[PDB]
Amino acid sequence: SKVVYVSHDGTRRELDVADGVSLMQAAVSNGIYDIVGDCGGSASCATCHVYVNEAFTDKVPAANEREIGMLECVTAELKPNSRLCCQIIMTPELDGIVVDVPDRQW
Ligand code: FES
Repeated sequence: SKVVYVSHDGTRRELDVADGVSLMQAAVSNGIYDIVGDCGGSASCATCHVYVNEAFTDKVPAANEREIGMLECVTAELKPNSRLCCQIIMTPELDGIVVDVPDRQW
């Protein structure tokens, strides 16, 4: 799947994430996950605070109730379609997904 990561400084990094892989898995491989995953990707923290283009949020597997509670624990401003990276599974059909990462993810 074509995955685009929009950093805070504006630098964009695009990777290929295979089916069943989490945007978090491909990030650690392209040097993008340097967000110090607290739960280590076990979906138990809010360090993976990112913004998924509202166009893939209602398409990729609806975030689980564990993310909603961790989403209220983020350090930056939440968005109506705000999402995390360790609870989303990429797929070829959803290729073109745009992920927006802020300057405050803690
Ligand atoms: S990396 Fe910990 S909740 Fe996503």
